[PDB]
Amino acid sequence: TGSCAEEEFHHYGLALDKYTHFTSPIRRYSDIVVHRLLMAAISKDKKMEIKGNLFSNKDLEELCRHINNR
RNA sequence: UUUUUUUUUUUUUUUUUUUUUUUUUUCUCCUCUUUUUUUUUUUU
Repeated sequence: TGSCAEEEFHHYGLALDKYTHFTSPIRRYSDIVVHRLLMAAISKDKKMEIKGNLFSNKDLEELCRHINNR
């Protein structure tokens, strides 16, 4: 995300401007990330706090390079 | 009518000890051919 510029956020091949998967938390790894984050969002938009951190910049970039490799 | 004598199975028992798997060679060695390397996408 905000580790890069807007121009690097698009999904030109499909004419979208943002595209990921969320339909497979089981056979992949970015999807469990997306699960944790979406559920953190539905649980945080109540004005409380989600104890226990989620990620950090370097962690996310090493995970995404690992997933590209795999 | 034929008496008397010529030994036998070596003696001994009431001595201390503080190590340790194995064990000892063999040299340098020409990998052949459409490629940059493909890549989104969706159904597990």
